[PDB]
Amino acid sequence: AVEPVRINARTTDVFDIFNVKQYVGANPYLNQAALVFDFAFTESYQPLPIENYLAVVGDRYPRLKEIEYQSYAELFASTVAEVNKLEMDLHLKGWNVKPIEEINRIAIESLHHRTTKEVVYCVWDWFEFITQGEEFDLSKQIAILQQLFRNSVYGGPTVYALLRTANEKHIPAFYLWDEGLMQYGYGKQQVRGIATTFDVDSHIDSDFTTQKDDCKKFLQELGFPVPQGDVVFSLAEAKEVAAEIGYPVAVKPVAGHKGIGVTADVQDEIELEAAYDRAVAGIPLEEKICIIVENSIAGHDYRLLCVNGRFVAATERKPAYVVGDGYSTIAELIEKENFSPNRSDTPTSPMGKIRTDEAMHLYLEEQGLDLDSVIDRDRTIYLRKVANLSSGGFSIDATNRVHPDNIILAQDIAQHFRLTCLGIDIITNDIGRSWKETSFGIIEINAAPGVYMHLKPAIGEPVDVTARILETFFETEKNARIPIITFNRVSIRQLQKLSDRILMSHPDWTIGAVCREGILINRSEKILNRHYNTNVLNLLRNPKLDLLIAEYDEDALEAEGMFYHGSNLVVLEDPSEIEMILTRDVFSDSTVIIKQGREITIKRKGLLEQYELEAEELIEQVYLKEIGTIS
Amino acid sequence: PTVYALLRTANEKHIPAFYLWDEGLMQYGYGKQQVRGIATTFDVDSHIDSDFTTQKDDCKKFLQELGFPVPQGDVVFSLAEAKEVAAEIGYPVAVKPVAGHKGIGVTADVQDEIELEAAYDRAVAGIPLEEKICIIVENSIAGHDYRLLCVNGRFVAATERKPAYVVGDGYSTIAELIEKENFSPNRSDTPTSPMGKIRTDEAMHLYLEEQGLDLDSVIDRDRTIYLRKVANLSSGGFSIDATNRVHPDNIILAQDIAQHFRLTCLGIDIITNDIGRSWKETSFGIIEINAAPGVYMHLKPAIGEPVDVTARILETFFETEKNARIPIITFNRVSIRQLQKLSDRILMSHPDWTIGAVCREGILINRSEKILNRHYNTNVLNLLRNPKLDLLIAEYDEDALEAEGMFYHGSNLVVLEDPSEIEMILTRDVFSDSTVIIKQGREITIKRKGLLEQYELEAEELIEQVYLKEIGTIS
Amino acid sequence: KNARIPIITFNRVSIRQLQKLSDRILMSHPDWTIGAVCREGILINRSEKILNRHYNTNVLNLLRNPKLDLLIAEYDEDALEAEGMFYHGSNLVVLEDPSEIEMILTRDVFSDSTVIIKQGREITIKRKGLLEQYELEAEELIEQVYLKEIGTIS
Repeated sequence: AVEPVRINARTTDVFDIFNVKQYVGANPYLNQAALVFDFAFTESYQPLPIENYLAVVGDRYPRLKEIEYQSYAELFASTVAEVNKLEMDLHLKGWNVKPIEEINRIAIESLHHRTTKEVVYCVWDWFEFITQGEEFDLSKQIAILQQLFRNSVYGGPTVYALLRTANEKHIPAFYLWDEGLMQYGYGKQQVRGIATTFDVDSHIDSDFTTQKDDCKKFLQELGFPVPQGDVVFSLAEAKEVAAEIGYPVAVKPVAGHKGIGVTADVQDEIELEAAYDRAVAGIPLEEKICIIVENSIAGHDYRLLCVNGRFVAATERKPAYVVGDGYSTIAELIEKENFSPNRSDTPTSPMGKIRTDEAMHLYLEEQGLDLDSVIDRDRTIYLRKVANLSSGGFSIDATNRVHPDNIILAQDIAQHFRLTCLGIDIITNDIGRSWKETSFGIIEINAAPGVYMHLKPAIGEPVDVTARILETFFETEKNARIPIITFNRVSIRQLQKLSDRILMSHPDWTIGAVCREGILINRSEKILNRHYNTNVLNLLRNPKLDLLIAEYDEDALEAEGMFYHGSNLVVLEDPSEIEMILTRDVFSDSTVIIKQGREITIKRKGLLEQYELEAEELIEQVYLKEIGTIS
Repeated sequence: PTVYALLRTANEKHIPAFYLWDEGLMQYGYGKQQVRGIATTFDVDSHIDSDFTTQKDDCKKFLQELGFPVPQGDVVFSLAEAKEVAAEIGYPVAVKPVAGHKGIGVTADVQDEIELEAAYDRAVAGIPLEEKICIIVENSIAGHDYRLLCVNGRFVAATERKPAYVVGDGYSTIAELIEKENFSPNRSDTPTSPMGKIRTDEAMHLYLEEQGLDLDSVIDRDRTIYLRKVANLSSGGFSIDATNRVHPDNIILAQDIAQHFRLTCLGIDIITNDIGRSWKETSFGIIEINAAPGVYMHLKPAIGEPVDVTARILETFFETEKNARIPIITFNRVSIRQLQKLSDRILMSHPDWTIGAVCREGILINRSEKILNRHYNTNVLNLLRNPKLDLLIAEYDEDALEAEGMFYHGSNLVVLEDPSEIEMILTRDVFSDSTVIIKQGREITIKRKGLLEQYELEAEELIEQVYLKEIGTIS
Repeated sequence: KNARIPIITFNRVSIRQLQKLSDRILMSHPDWTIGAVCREGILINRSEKILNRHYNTNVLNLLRNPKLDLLIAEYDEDALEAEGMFYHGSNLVVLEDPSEIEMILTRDVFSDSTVIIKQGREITIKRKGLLEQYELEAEELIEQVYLKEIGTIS
């Protein structure tokens, strides 16, 4: 209950709206899901003319055919349609106005209904504030609306990217509650999943991926370059096989604290003895030479993505750094660099703020970089080791500079699990050289990788990964849908005879039929639900359906609208003005049959035919012959 | 209990099977025909479906949307509103009392609102009203717990669960009756015994508290005494075969339920009074669904006939023995260059194949070189784990044979060059359509399809000219 | 499978329906030879032959023919109780209003056989281990139920 409505409850309000309703799927007014409401002309405070309303357009540019404005309804619909983009370049376009009796009905396309209703309310308020007060602030409300969409089930980077790609490829998708997933198809050609996880991913491989230790051992037993470690344990001159772990063994010397070594790249055993004897002075015998072995310390961290066994996209992660003279280090420099044109909170911004925390300070005190230091030079300082993308760490594209050997290694690693998307992190000195002659390491592999960083990198060019993911399952338009038949009025017996006639040709198909008094699978009877659209949803969820037959009358059409979109074959007898709306949602190779009294009209894609019906003849005989060409 | 049954079935059907360390799994098959698993879980099962199966109170809504009999109820504090809701909750309901209970009326009520009037009148009157007025109009649930198993979407086997029971004589307490029952030969502890022992815990303490004398007095052979509300097959309870007494309607219902998930085996728990009647005319209810059920109770029932479910599980994947093998070639002394030449020669007819070759000098996977492990007989495992292999080429000399032995079983083409006494054993394990080539000095002996041939090579010739014409058989 | 031919089993059938079934089958395999036997006569393709007095001898005579491609036979209660069946296994079983004795015809089947049972106006079909049940309407004969099921034979 919105008691504020016009929050400043100024009595001179000149416009009124009411009767808001949500229409999923197709509807009598539009061709997609929408929100519908009614205009009005509240009296005694006559609205100033259109000219000044159109004049204040400094924010957005609705233009070009803007001369077509005939009343306030078209203006209002256009401005709500423009604000519906939410300053995000959404694929939501569409609007309709219908003047009936003395009122105009407005239909606005929507994806999340709550945000569209909020948009309508806000734009109505802005419109009201145009005549009397002459000022209104809308950026704050726009930001709140953007956050509202962000916190929705349809809101999300990967989710919305996949939805946009599916819309661009004209692939059905819809949300399934109870389960809580998204479904990309109809009948047997269906795919379900959440984010980057899908239903074709094994339960065993995903569990194994998180084992870490056993995964490392399994990877090392196949000869892959992994951080081997072999503990820290020393046996005086152990060396030999213990040192003969790999090429450029390069035992790195940590022990107690900081140092040296990293020069056993020369495999000379005498060099190893010299480093063991001369440099064991650095850390005294207080530590039993707890010395780590290769450590593959290259200081450059990369992430690689594999889809369907192939390698796509690569990215290098860099933490935040600072530059400048010795003013002080904490606060002043980060604060002024926070005030940067590129470091905004808008989703169009490449990256967020520095957002210092306590683990950052722990790293600072670990090295002793101080808090308010004096670094008066152009000396750059890195404030964090692990590049956290949510705390100022950024990413750079590295896709076009990878040596083929690393690609081969990544593909070989990928082709060992039954997952669809795999993400491998590596540490390398130069990605342009082979891993055989360069220090290399493999730290982690992940089964649920976030592909956001590959879509809009801070520096570089975008790459389309979502296209590859959808190509993995579907390859064209035809491998997403199933034959659908639409009726206006039908009974159970006619449905049974039609199903039998269809089954006479293909005897192994599964056919679903839905009408007003029963639901049929092949020839058996099931239970019907009170909500009419849930039956269609359940029939479309079936993983074995081959053909759908649906009866849609005027009541259901006006109440909530259709659920599907195609209607390959349409049969109509005695249609109302609303019931004709089924004739516009057809494909090129469709077939529409119309009966009007004693007149029969065939609207086959080839030619238009008309004929005069006989006595005691039935439309059964009319379609029972055209059913011969469905697939 | 299940792993060994699967192993025995695989041995019966001549299917290779071996254990994978570093992974904790068992693998059946060799190349692209492999299947990995543990107990009744396999690599083709889905992740989100298996996670959804364990989220209770959400599967109930999913199974209630599509019209299925599930237990649901309501809470009321008034009179007419209850009667209203009960109609939409389904009419064959039971009213029951809140906490007063008295001896619970339950008030089975069949088809009438007037029966509802009488039922709630007795409920509010007889049961004390001091407690809350939460008159919970619920469904009617019977006893006789059953468990159904579905494999590949088809109904296979069913089993009734029955808890342990005791009877009285006239001069003995319950404990001595328990001891007498335990003395019975049937309830022994051999691994191979139908029924187990009877134990003690708090559960039967609460059960005795509900009704009955608590470890005192005598029953006097009037009736039997139960110990638990749940069978608990690990101790006391047992199972009865009920596969042949199931109505077709329940079978169709089970198939409809099972067709919606991407799992190989599914288990359904059901409560009903009669399993031989349709669920549309009795008290039926679905309780739980399990994704990784145990199938031992269907193989060794207490009384009844066994059902072979492991045969169905295995036949789901492999139709016959040849559907789980790949071509294998065995040498006893070879070099890398010859392996490369053989691979390139083979690749001309099948350009989209993947071939794996291993010897004492290095590994080769389709014109490439990889790292050779130090432990022989491990590279063979790594090559047989690859899910894309189409052909294997391996070498086994005398040292390898005397160290651990061969890893696979059977060969399609055997090539020997000046063999010793030990290496000749490589000719023992062959099929009936295999080809064998032996060279000694300049003498060549060939066995092909059971037919023998012998001739003599002259100088300046190599064995590579002999087996390059026999490569067309494995194609 | 290299030593067997397809077999179809009825429990009650007339000589007019066998000709229609053979005609329908021969449309897809014009060069086949089909042998059918019942209590009224014996047919090879569409021609009539002589019937023996001992019923089980006709099946032996048909299985001895070195050109047969498919067999159709019926076994009622008296035949089953007299001497029993002659072959082992079936690929398609049709039962119309069966009795207690005749139900044993469903015991000897393979893993991909088809079973059809009609009782009153109720039809039960088992196909590849999957069950299905529905109801016929008024003027209807079983001939239109099993005439769509002959695709597994091929």
